[PDB]
Amino acid sequence: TRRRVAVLGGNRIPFARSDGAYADASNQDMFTAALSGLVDRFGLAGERLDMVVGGAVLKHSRDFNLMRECVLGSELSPYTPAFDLQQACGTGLQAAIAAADGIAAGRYEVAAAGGVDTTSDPRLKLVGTLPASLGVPRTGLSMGEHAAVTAKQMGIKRVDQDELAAASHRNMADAYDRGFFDDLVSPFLGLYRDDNLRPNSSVEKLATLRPVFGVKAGDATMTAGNSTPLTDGASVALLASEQWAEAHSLAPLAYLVDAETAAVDYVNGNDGLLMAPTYAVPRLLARNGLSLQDFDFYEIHEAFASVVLAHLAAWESEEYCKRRLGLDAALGSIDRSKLNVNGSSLAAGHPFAATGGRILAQTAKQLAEKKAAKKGGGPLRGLISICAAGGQGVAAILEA
Amino acid sequence: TRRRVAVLGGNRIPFARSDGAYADASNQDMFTAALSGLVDRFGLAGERLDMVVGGAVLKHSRDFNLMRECVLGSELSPYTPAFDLQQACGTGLQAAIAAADGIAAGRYEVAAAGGVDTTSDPLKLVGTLPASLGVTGLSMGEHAAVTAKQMGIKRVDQDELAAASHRNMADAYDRGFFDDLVSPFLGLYRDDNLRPNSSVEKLATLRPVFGVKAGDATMTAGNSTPLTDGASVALLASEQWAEAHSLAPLAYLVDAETAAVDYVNGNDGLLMAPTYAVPRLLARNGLSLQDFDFYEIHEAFASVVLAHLAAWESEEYCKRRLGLDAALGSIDRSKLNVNGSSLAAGHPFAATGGRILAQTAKQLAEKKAAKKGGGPLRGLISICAAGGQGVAAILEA
Amino acid sequence: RRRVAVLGGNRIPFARSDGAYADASNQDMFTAALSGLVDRFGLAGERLDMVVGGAVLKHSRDFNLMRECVLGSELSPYTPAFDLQQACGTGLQAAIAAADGIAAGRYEVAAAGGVDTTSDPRLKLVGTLPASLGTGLSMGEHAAVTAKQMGIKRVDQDELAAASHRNMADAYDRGFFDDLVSPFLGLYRDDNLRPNSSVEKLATLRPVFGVKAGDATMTAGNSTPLTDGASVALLASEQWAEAHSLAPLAYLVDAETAAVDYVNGNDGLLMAPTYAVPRLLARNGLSLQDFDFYEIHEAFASVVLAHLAAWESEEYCKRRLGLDAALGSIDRSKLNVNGSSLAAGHPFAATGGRILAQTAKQLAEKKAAKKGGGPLRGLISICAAGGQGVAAILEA
Amino acid sequence: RRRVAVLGGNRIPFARSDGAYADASNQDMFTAALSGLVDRFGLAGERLDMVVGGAVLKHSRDFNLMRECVLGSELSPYTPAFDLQQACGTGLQAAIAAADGIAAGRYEVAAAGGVDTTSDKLVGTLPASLGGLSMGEHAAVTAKQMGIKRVDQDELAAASHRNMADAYDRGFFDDLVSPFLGLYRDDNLRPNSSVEKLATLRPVFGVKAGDATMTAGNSTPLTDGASVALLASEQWAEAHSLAPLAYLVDAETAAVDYVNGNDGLLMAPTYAVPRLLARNGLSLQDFDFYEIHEAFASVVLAHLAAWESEEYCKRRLGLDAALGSIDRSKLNVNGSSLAAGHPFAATGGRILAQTAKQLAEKKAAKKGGGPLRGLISICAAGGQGVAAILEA
Repeated sequence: TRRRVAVLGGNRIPFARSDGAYADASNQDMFTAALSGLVDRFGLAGERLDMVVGGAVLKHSRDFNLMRECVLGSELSPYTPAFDLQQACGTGLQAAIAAADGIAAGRYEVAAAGGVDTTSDPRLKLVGTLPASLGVPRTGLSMGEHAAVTAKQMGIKRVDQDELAAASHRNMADAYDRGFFDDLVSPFLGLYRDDNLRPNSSVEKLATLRPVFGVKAGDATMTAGNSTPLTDGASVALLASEQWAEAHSLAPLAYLVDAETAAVDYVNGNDGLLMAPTYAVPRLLARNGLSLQDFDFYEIHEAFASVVLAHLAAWESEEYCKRRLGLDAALGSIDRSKLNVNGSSLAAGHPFAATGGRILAQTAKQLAEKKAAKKGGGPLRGLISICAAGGQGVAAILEA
Repeated sequence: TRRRVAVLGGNRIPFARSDGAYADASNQDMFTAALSGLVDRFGLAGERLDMVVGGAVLKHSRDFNLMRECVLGSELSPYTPAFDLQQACGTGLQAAIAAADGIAAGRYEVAAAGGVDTTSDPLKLVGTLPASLGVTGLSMGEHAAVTAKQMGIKRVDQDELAAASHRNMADAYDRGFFDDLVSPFLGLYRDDNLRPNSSVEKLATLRPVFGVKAGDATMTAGNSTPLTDGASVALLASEQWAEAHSLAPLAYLVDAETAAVDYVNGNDGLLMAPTYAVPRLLARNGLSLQDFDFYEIHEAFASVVLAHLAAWESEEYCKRRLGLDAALGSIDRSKLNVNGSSLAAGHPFAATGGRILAQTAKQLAEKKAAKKGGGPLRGLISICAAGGQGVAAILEA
Repeated sequence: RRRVAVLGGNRIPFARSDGAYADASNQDMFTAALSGLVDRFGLAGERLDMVVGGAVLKHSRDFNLMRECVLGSELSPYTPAFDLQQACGTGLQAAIAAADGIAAGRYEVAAAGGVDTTSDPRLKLVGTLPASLGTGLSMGEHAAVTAKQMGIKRVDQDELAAASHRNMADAYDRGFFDDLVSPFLGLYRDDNLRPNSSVEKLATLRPVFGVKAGDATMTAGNSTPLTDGASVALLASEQWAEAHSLAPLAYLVDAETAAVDYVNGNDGLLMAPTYAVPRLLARNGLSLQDFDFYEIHEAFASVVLAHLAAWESEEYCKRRLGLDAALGSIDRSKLNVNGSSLAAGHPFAATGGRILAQTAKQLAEKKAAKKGGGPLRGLISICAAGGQGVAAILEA
Repeated sequence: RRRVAVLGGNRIPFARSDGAYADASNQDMFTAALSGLVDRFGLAGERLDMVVGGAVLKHSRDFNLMRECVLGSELSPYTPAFDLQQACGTGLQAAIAAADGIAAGRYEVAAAGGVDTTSDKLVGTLPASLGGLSMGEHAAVTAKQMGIKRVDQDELAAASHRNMADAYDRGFFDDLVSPFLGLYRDDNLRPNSSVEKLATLRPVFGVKAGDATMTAGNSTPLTDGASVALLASEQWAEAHSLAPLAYLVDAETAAVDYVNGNDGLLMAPTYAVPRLLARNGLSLQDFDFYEIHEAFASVVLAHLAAWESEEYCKRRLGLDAALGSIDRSKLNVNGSSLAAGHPFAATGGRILAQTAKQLAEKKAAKKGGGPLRGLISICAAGGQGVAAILEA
């Protein structure tokens, strides 16, 4: 039968804005730093991991067997195998799914899963400006303007966009000030904090930025304050079977239980480019017999503030869930207080392949922090969903 | 509960020597060809697969989300998601076990898994490329030559295995073995590199190309795979989805295992990670080497497959390196690569895995048909891979 | 083809590096050792037919080391000299040079040996240096690779190291070295010597080589530290020996030099001596179990044990050596009975001269004890950087 | 004791220093020479039993030069190698080392030579041990002490130059030299060489003491060169279908007391040649070729005078009668270091290979009953010298 899969935490360098710090940092540099941080934090040195899986999205020609060559440049046992994997922004979480798959089938006892990306190697400096399929798609329309179309279609007010962005910044700043990421971040090139972080941000400071996506379509509400910037980063997370975790005297923070992956028909124009998770989450919850509100933590990747709010409005609109999903009902709304509680992409940034890893580690820790600091009866749950270029999306749910 | 993963077959395009046919074929071209061939063969047009898995190893700067782009270019519904994967030579089989894993978890009902590699405009052998397929300080061929000389495998055995691969895939082509496994491309209908007009005597003429200065070389252009362009893919499904679409499983992917080795400084040979992986796999499933009807070992070189076999035969290797008490033994060589493999067809890095999965699967089912007498039947795939890695899998019929 | 006579040799004690001798020049130490040899054998004012040897870490300044040393010594300035380098084998190769010279009849007497300072050239071990002293892997990582693949164990390494230490201490307390050493800068025995050494203390040190790979078994207790030293041996025709009335300890019958394919891993860096020795034994018609003294230089405990394992398994002796069966294992009792480089240290060029003179006497003193017995023989084997190896046989 | 057969050798064309070979590492040039040798004799992938030689002005991190070379060569990596230095005697000494090896049956075949770069300007300007009288002042002492005339030195210098040109046109060096950085013949050679053209320039050594005879054109120039010679047992040579050109039969090495000043610096050959002769039962005249290394035509003319001198073979050598003169017809018949140059470690292999081939030439031409012999004599700094005998 399928074993339980345990997230024992992770590690990641801070995310730098592109063409700044980590401007000379190769993919391999940043990821091998990240992996070294993981091995130090959990003392894996000289031990054999059953699998390291990850990759880069904008990988270069010097990136064949990137994961394998990183572990060979690492302190892990050289008998540790590895392979690469890229699903755009969902690369991180999907690598996590791969590692969990191997653990549950019983082929792995322990494994690392993550990603790394540098958009610094390549004038707004924003993710929206790139092709829709991150192919440096074939619609004569950048990721940003696809999302602008969906924002207008769904009527996401600018105030809520700016408010979500500022909330992300302020909550991640609080998390830093409280040391939430001390056991989750290792410095790199003299950077100890997420470069793009700006803790003195508010809806007033954001309101004064000109929209720069969906402009001539009228009623543009997307700007550099509510849309992620081009950022370098690396991240990884460690997973293992329960027996491995006890044998090494490390306790699970949470368990990855299930996931779902979904595509959309975006070249045809029927579905929003970054609207795939809206299809993934519902059949995920159904397969595990859960509602959209039976969760303690909603970690929704914020590739654009508007995309997050559009996912939620889609899930609140009877019509959308009737026609686009064939649900006979609206999944309902969520308690926004349990949404990205400690900040996210608008604060940290979006190094495509790393973000997944980041989210996973965070989600796990948060779940554990709640089951331990306070206690009672009941299982605790988190739901991650990540929108991804090429009209794809990945969702997972974790228990504690 | 882990469900049964079923292999329904696959489709590949023929493999051409590099800088010949397919020279101007992009990775997207050849893979979307193989995919549409699969679509035709199983009538999956307009259907939604739960996942397409695969990748290309020596990708250009344009192959971002290659699988997804081929999907959107294919005839499958664009609600079919895909992701890229690359593990050098084992890319195909890694794609396969990833899709299979999704089926076992109950996340997929059907998936397509394979790979593709163009190598035109990257002598003309796989051995001449770096050990990491990118740049230790030693070509893959010379690494395998070191292992060859250490184990002392004979030149005649390599030549024999190579020529037999050629003739056996020729026979397979004389019958219709490949008519439901291949799909034409750019004017080719059978594997280019095939040569049925090749003997042990003609091979013995060739001057060694690898491990020569060291002395006592045995590796020539006739027992080392040539570079080839190719693409291939296999279809996998839950039993429920398979019968619901009225296609019978040809075999079931029961388990697999993956391994790497400390090759870079010489503790292990660069292409010996299958040596470690096969024993753990056999143990976990309570089988011993001789407990199968089909053996399919990638022939990246004739010597390396012979080395896998002597390794599992010498108790020094099995005790001092694998840690096992007794040597795993030798094989019935009649049941190895029965219809040939890489040494005749060619070696497009990410395509080989797909081919072998499909081929070995249908050989299983065909025997199950002929041998009506009760009894479970199995096959073992073992793929060595650049970067000092290796994949192995078991299939049941 | 006349016979060769080792008439003994002199040597200064070997100091750990950057300590005693830390301001001693290669010429300083070798001319010291040479002076001691002169005195012990009364060659003052004599002319030797040749002085050969050198340093493998030579400073640029040094050019004709042996020649300027014989010019700064108390021997006739007519004594000719030339340098010679073969890493660790430098000394024994200098010995075969002088031997060849007299056996050819060109020489009548000759001195041969080596000097090496490792001061102001990482716990101060030889293993941490480049494999050619210039794959980029260090000596120790190479030896650890072959050690792990050979399956040698740390307990045996530790026992061998402790045994070298204790046996050399015991040799000292019996005055064995009294006619082989010569004070230098206030030192009378080898700094690195530790008579208070045993497995128990030697099993607590943390492996320092090949530990990432896993199953490491190479501590700083079972590898030689970098040491500064000098040594020389004296050789001559029988006629010269009696002409000056010196008894010979042993005779040098034959030798064999071998290299290996190590750059890409076909052979372990320090496995050359196991190619050399079987050829030597064959040319002379002996088996491995036909000597009373085995003098294997101990670069690392592993490297020594690897040779014995290599000859012990036919699976090695035909896939690599090319022989029908294994040469066999050996009576450990006769292996480096007075200890070797694991205790004394390793000045690359001085090991050869040391082991030579030492071996010669061990043989002679034994044949001096027993009587009515036939010929007794010792075998020397020395691994060397750049994947080479020198072996010799002596008789008494 | 077996026979020692010389199978020929290959060498670099000796460039003048700080010139053509100004970016040529010691390893660069010697690997060129060794690859040339293997090319010539098809030793590609064979395992020689020893490669011995070295550089005299050893540069930093030149540990295991010969071994590092064979590794960067096309021979079997199983060929061992060890370095060797004796200043100007290096090349020969390496040859005798390999010869001793196979004579004692330790090897079956071996290569032996030397490389030297002095680029990173005559050779008399260097210290007596290459590490206060300069080699050339030290030699001018013995020149004026031996009354060596200026016309004789200039004459034999130009004779060497012209005879090496004649050997070149006659194709002698085609299977003895191999190109490097686009050079095909020894840079320093100038074939239009007159006794008068050298009488024109000024002496540079012994000026103060007066009546200085040594001249700048008479002195050797600093040159960069590498060379190697192949040797083997008769069995190996036949087994590979190679023919011995000559046999190295015996050798002898000597040093002298030069620091005080009793003996001259480069006069140790005078002591070695007689003993060698005596050991084998020969006289100074029983040779068909005399190859004496030409560092200072002053020195080598002094040598001949010395050997015929007034029982100086009795006062400083301790023999009844003098050794005598020899036919100048057979001295450096194709030229020597006075014309090619002098990379210290390289000149030994050059002289050896040359002498072997010269003997083979004369043996093939004259086919009647007879033994043919050649005598090599090389002076070396640090007050040393090497002599050898070659048979055909």
